[PDB]
Amino acid sequence: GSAMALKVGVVGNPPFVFYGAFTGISLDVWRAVAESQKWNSEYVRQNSISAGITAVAEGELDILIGPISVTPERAAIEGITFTQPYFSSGIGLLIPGTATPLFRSVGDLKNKEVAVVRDTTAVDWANFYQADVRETNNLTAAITLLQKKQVEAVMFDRPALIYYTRQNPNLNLEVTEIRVSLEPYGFVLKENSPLQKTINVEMLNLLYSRVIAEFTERWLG
Amino acid sequence: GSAMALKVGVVGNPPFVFYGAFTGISLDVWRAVAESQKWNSEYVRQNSISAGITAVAEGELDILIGPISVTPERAAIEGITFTQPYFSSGIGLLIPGTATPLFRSVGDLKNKEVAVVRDTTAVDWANFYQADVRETNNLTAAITLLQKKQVEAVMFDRPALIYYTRQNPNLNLEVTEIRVSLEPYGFVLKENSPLQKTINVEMLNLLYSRVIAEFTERWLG
Repeated sequence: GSAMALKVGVVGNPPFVFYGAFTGISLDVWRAVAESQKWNSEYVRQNSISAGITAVAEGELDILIGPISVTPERAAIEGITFTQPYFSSGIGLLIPGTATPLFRSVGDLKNKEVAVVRDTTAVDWANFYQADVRETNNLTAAITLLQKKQVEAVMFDRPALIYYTRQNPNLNLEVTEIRVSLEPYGFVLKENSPLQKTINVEMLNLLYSRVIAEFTERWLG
Repeated sequence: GSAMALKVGVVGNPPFVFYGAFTGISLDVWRAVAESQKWNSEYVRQNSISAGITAVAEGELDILIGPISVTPERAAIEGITFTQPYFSSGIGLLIPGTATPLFRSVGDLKNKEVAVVRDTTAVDWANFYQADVRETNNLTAAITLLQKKQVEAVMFDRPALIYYTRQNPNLNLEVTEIRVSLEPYGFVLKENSPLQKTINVEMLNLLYSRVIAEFTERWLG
């Protein structure tokens, strides 16, 4: 098909997004959607979720894909609209195997030196839980602070932290059972986009057909 | 406030919707949304979910509230758009306390005389699971078939079935651990509605603030 390609912004971390060129759960979902409609895509990596959302609002992008949590603040941004969510996630905590007795409740976060990545929901949750927030540029930098000793824990999306531990069992780090919060992931479109209904219906088909569960099982099961 | 009232269609069963005049979890969510914006509401009971959705599409209603599952088929209807979901539900099974060993998997549904309510997702799921589908007009009629002996089980939204058993412990009926499916509930607006962003942001605020969990605890906790 010679039809104009949709400008697809991409942001996120494994197992939802990997950079080579672009793979992961989020990419498998989007591609399934694109293929069902015989759409062409032009992928553009985004610096951050906010940068990507602004790009959709300013018409620079047609859609922003990735593990983008649907929050009140993000949904309030002018010019955009979230698709129906396709994954139920949760914010978790990565700690040294010895810190386990210390992290058993969100109440325990108060006063703890917790590392967070800038422009993620964890910043707000960590601040809200009165932790000693240490803002970093990326997940790797946040974990490098833990690997060192500057922080007692890293707050970030739970699936991403679990994936990381599974690539580094040598570290003996642990993702607590603590769920700081539950957040659904969705994609972002321009408000009143003529693609919205088509995208929603397709994502819902993949959701109900267990296709998305299969994608998740590939990188997490 | 003297502002024109929004036409709010209402459909659903307890504990999400009760008819006096209109109460339940869905009503507590909508009212919280309306109050935060100082909106006036005119409630209109709808015959069925489909009838209500068509009414929103035809501009007869501004919004359809209730335990409305976001499905591919419903999202595909022209002229409407679902809000972000506010509750994660699941389709369940109500059976006689003795039928328990018989209903332990969706595979067991095949060939079983299962009662379903017309215009509910259970019809499709029951058909899909190759059950002996017995279509009824309402949940009460479906349960009256079970109470009798014409059916071996009733397939319907799990929270509603649990609520029913809790009002009738004398019956000794049981809601199996079987989850036929998982379905999110949302409200329905006219596509490209100027109220969409405001409603989404508010519903998300109530969701993240645990306010909706509190409403649910009132009628289920």
